[PDB]
Amino acid sequence: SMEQVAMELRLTELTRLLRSVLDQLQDKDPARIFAQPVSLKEVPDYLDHIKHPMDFATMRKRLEAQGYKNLHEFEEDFDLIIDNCMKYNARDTVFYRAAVRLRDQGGVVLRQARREVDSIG
Repeated sequence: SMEQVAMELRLTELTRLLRSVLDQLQDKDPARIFAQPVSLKEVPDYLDHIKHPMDFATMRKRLEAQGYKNLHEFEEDFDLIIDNCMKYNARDTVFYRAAVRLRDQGGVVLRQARREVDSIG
């Protein structure tokens, strides 16, 4: 149908905007601490601690398959990155501190993303 096409064009455009959001959030991680999945070879107990691992490469795969239907779903995944780290790692670690800074800096990007998603529809 023509309606299915219109819906698909909207999804494509959301995917465009979320790709720009993702790039901006990932720039707030210049140490690349959140770039890839935590290695189960190097942290063999990780899944005993963290039930839903997440990272920027995994988000990118979902994004490029157009697997985010709305901004809420994308934000859920970004929040998993932060929250998983702040639980597994102690306050006095470079990892925890990186997550706090990513959360704080990302907030600004996400605030305007929500306005743009609503505004453009």
